[PDB]
Amino acid sequence: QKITTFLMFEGKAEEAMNFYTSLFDQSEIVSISRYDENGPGKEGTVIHATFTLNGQEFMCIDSYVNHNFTFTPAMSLYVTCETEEEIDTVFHKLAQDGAILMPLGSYPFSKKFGWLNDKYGVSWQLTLA
Amino acid sequence: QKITTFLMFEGKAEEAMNFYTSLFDQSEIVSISRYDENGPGKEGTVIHATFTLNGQEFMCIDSYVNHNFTFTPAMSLYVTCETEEEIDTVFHKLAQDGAILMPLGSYPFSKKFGWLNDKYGVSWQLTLA
Repeated sequence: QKITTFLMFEGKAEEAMNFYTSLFDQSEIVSISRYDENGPGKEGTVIHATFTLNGQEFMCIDSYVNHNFTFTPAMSLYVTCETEEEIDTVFHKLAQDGAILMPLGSYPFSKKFGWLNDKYGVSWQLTLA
Repeated sequence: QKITTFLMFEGKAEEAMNFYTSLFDQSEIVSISRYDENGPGKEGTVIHATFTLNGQEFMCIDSYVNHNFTFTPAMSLYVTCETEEEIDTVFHKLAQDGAILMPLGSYPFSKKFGWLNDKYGVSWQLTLA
């Protein structure tokens, strides 16, 4: 994999990864290293982790620096789902304590599409193929 | 491809795509549709486009709405390069009218690594494998 999408959290990487890998088939945590007692990040937070979503590798970290930005909808994860059941289930899960940008439903451009930010602020688009 | 990384620009999608697909082997524009005279986006801007970077599909659009956000470093594109020549060349190209976050060089964690935002604001990390 030459280009890997890389998510920078500020304390929630591990929780987020555990959540994401539960949503899709063939998704697992590959590797994870966590800060010990002497930092520079807070103890137990992610130094670096690699995980797959449906076989595709993603990376994340917990930043040891607080930044003045976070995730925006300008770079989003576009998910193509095989079935109505899958899109309904994944959307509802990702929507929990999230923010809806376009509610899941029918649009001129799509039989079934939605757009949200999840509870971590990560932007997801979901469509039925 | 179940999960596709999706970039939302405000007028520069096509230029950006042409730029990105020039930087890596086996990268091309797959499909592109552009707004005609009656919008809702400005004429000639991208309705939707799909392109590959080293075989991996990416999507982009030119948003027909101006947003109060853009790209941030919270979601970045992590590139693993095979050779010093490749990393030197791609970094220098992406740095043009960009912003350096970590200059390209040696670090405790890597023989050769850098982190920047390109001229469009898209955040890229580059490392030598």
